[PDB]
Amino acid sequence: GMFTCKVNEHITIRLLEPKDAERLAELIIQNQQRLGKWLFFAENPSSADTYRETIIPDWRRQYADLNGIEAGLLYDGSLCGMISLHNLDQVNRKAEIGYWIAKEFEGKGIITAACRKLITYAFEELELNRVAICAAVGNEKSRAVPERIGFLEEGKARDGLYVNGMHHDLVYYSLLKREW
Amino acid sequence: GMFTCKVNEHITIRLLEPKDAERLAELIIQNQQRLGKWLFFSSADTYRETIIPDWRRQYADLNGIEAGLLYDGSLCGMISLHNLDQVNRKAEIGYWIAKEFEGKGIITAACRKLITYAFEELELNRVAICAAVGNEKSRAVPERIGFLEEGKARDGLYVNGMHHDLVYYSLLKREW
Amino acid sequence: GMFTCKVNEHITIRLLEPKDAERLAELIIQNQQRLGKWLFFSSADTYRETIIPDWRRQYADLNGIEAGLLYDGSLCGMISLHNLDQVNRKAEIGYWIAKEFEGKGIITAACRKLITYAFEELELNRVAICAAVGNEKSRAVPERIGFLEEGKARDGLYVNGMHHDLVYYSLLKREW
Amino acid sequence: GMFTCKVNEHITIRLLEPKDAERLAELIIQNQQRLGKWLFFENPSSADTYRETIIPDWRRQYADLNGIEAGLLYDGSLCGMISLHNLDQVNRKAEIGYWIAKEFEGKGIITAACRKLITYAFEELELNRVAICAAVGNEKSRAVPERIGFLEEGKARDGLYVNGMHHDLVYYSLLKREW
Amino acid sequence: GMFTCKVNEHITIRLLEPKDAERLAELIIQNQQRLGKWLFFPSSADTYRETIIPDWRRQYADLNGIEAGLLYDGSLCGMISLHNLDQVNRKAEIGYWIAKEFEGKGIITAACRKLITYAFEELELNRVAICAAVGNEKSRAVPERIGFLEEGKARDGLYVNGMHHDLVYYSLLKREW
Amino acid sequence: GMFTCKVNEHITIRLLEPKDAERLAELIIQNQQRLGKWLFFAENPSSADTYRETIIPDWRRQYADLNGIEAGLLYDGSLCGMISLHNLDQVNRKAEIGYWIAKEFEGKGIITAACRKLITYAFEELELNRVAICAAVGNEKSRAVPERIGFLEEGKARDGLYVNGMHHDLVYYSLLKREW
Ligand SMILES: [Cl-]
Ligand SMILES: [Cl-]
Ligand SMILES: [Cl-]
Ligand SMILES: [Cl-]
Ligand SMILES: [Cl-]
Ligand SMILES: [Cl-]
Repeated sequence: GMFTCKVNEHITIRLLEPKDAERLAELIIQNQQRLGKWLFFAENPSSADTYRETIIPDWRRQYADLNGIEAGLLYDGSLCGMISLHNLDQVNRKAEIGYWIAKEFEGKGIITAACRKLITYAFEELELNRVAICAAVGNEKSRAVPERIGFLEEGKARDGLYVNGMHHDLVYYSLLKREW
Repeated sequence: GMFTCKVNEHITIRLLEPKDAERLAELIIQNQQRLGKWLFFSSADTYRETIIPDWRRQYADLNGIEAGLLYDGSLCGMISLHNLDQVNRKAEIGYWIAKEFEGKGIITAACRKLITYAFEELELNRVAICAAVGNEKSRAVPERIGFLEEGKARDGLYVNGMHHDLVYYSLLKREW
Repeated sequence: GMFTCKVNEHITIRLLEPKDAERLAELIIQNQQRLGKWLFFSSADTYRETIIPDWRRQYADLNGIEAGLLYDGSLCGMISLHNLDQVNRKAEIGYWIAKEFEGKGIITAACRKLITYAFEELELNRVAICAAVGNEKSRAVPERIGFLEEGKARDGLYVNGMHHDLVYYSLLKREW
Repeated sequence: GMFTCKVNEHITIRLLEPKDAERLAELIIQNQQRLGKWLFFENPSSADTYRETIIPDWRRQYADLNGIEAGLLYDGSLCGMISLHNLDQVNRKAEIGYWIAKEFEGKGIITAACRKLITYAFEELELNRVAICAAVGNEKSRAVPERIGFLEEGKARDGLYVNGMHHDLVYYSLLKREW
Repeated sequence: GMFTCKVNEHITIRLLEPKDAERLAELIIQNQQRLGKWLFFPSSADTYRETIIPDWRRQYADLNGIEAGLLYDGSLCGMISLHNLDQVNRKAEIGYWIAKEFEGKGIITAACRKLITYAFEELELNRVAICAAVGNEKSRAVPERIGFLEEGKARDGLYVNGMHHDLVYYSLLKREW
Repeated sequence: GMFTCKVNEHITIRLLEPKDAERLAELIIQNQQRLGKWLFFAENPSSADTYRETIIPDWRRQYADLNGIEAGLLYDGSLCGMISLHNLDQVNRKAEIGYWIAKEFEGKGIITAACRKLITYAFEELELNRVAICAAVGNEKSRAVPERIGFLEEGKARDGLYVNGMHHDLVYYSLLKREW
C-alpha cells in the first residue's frame, strides 16, 4: 500500500486492489453463514474472479469519483473484513458507515477503532455534519459499535432488510459533528 | 405523451422531456425559495441538455422514476421514486408541486398510483416517504395514505444554510 | 407499466423491460421464420442485458421508440418508429406480431396511434411504411390507413440467403 | 495523409483531420446554402465545432466501420465531401452522398470519386446494393447516378426540407450483379 | 482498402480491420516470440477481432499513433507502428516486425522510410526514435541503415520469457533530414 | 486525506482531489517559466475549473485502474508540488518517475525523500524491476535527485524536450531492483 491508513499498530485500513481477490473471496466463504446480518449479503457467494474483474475495480473507481469508500480492514497485515463510507450526500452533509468482520477477529475492538478514524475522517476532512450506522435491530455485536462510540438511536426502518428470505427491522444511529 | 399514467382527470403523470425544460425552470424559479423543505431545489438550459436527459436515462436503466406532474395538461410539479434497493425490496417517494396547484389533492392521488406501481409491479415490500420535520404539508401525505411514522434523521437536511431534521414514514406491501 | 399508451381496451403499447426478456425470446423463436419478411433481425439473455436496455436508452434519448404490443395484457409483438430524421421532419414505422394474434387488427390500430404521435406531438411532416414487395398482409396496413406507394428498393432486403425488394408507402401530415 | 485514395492524378479522397477544420467551415460558408439540397443541411457551423466534435466523430465512425465521411481533394486541396452512409450490413446496402464547391463543378470530380467509393462498396464491403438519392429539382446531383448506371427507383414524397420548404427526393439504386 | 499508404509497388501499409483478425493471429502463431525480441510478445483471432483491432482503429481516429499492417504483394506480412507520440515534445518512436517468410526483402526499411517522411513532413515532428533488444541484429540494422544515431541503453528494458535484456535507442533528428 | 503516505514528519504524499484545484492551478501559474526543464508542461497552463472537472478526476481514475500515480507533495500540510509514477509497463516490469516543486520549497530535500517512498513501493508492491527518471540535461537541481539516490545514467534523448520554443536533450537514469 502506497497510500494507507494506520489506525493503530495493529489495525490498518486500505482500499482493496484486484490481487486482494483471492483472500477476500476465501475470507467470505469461511464465514459464509452469518455475514448477512451485518448489512452486506453474502448468502450466496463471492467468486474471486468476479471480485478481481468487477467489484474491486468498481469500488476503486468509486473512490476515485468520490462517492464513498469501500475499504479493507487489516489486523497484523491480514484482511479480516471491510469498512465503508457510503450514501454520501454532500449537499446534506451526511454519510453512513457500514462494516463487517471475520468471526475469528470478533472481540479485539477492530471495528470500533476503525470507525473512529473513519469518523474523524468524515468530520474533519469531508467536513460532513452527520454520520449514521444502521444495524439489524436483531442482536448485535453490530449495534454495539455505534453505542460505544456514542451515537444515538434515531429510529427504525420497518422491514428495512431482506436477508435470507426474512424481513428484519433496521435500527438507525446517528452522530453529529458538534457531538463528537 | 405516447406513454402516460392517467391518475384521474386533470391529473396525469409522465416522464419529462427536453421540451419541458423552459417551463420546468420557470416553475422552479417562481418557487425557488421553497423546494428544499420539499427536499429538491436551475438554468433552463441545463435541464434540456443535462438534467432531463439524465432523468430519462435513469428511468430507462430502471432505477427510479423522476416524472412530471400534470394538472389539466400542464406541468404543475414532480413525483419521484428513488433509492430503489432491489436487494431489500424497498424504495422511497418524493414530490413537490407549485403553489398555484396546492390544495387540489394532487400529490396524494399521485403517490397512490406510484405506490400501487411499486407494490404490484416492482413487487417492492417497502415504500417510504421522508419529510423535513417542520413541513406539515408534506407529512400530511403519508398520513392520509396510511404510512407509519418510523423515526427521524437528526440533522438530515441542510436547507439554505441550516440544519433540519427529517422524519421518515413507511408502508409495507401487506398493510396496503 | 406506469406509462402506457392505451390504444383500445384490448391493445396497449408500452416500452419493453428487461423482464420481458423471457417472453420476448420465446416469441421470436416460435417465429424465427416469417419475421425477416416483416423486416426484423438470440437469447433471452442478450435481450435481458443488452437489447432492451439499448431500446430503452434510445427512447430516453429521443430517437425512436421500440415498443411492445400487448393484447389483453400480454406481449404479442412489437411496434416501431425508426429512422427519425428531424431536420427532414420524417420517420418510418415498422412492426411485427406473433401468428397467434394475426387476426385482431392489432398492428393497424397501434400504427394509427403512433401516427397521431408522429404528427401531433413530434410535429413530423412525413411517415413512411416499408414492406417486402411480397407480403400481402403487411402491405395491407399502409394501404388501409391511406398511405401512397412511392417506389421500390431494389433488393432492399436480405432474408435468409436470398434478397427481395421493398416497397415504400408514405403519409404526409396534410393528408392525415 | 498517410492513408489515402488516389482517384487519379487529380482527385484524392481521404479522412479529414481536426486541422482541416478551418477550411471546411470556410469552404461551406463561401456557400451558405447551396447545401441542404445537396443533402447535408443550414445556419453554417464554426471551425471549433468541426475541429472538436464533428471531425473526430466522423473519424470514430470510420474506425468502427460504419460509413465513410471523407473529404474530396482536387489536385491538392479540399473542394468537397463524398460519403457512404446508412450502411446496412444485414441487408448488405448503403447510400452514397456528396457535395463539392461552386468552383469545382464540371471536372467530373464527384463522378470519379463515386466510382472508387462504389468499387470499395461492392468488393471490400461486399455489399449487394448501393443507392443515391437527390432532390427532384437538382439536376446537378441527378446527373451522377445517371452517369454511372444506377436506376431510378422512386421518389420519397416530401423527403427533403432544404430551407423552409419541402421538395421531393428521387432515388437511384445500383445492385452488384450489374456492374 | 479505401485508404492506403503506398510505399512501393510491392509494399503497402494500412490500418488493420476486424476481418484481418484470423490472418494476424496465424501470422503470429507461426512466428511466435522470436517476435518477443522484435518488441511484440499470445491470444486469438477472437481477441483481435473484437478488442485489439478496434482499439487500434480508434486510436488512429484519435490521432495518437498508428498501428498498421505491412502488406507485401497484397498480403499481410507484418506490422509497423508510430507510437509514443508526444506532440508537445515533437517526438515519436516507430516499431515493427515482419514474418520470417518475408525477411530480407527490404520491407521494414522501406516502410520505416515512408513512415518517417510522414512523421517529419506532415506531423512536423523534430525527433524520431527506434528501439530494439541489445542483441537483435536484424532489428538494430534498420535504424543504422537509415542514419539514426545510437542514443543510449535502457538497462533491463525488456522482459522476454523471464529474462531481462537491455534496450538500445536510436534517434533521428529532422534537420538530419 | 484518509489514505496518505507519511514520508516523514513534515512530508506527506496523497492523491490529489478536485478540491486541490485552486491551489494546484495557482502553484502552476506561479512557476511555469521553469516547469519545462522539469518535464511537466501545461503549455496552455491551468485553469482551476479544468483541473477540477477533468484533470484531477482523470488522474484519480488512473490510480484506480492501477496504472500510475499522480500525487501531491505536501509540506506540513499543503501542496508544494507533485510526484508521479507513469509509463507503467507491467510486462517489462518497469516505470518512470517525475516530480516538480514550487520554488519556495526548493532545497529541503522534499523530492528525494518522496522518491524513496515511491521507489520502495515500486520495488516491493508493483514488484517492478526497473525504475527510471529523466530530466533536462541542464537541470542540475533535477538531475541531482537520481544521482543522490544512486540511479545510473543510461543515455540521452537528443532533443527529447521541447521547452518554450526550443529543443534540449533529455538524459535518462535507472535503478535496477537488484541494486537495492
Ligand atoms: Cl468490535
Ligand atoms: Cl395533496
Ligand atoms: Cl392487424
Ligand atoms: Cl461531377
Ligand atoms: Cl529490411
Ligand atoms: Cl531534493
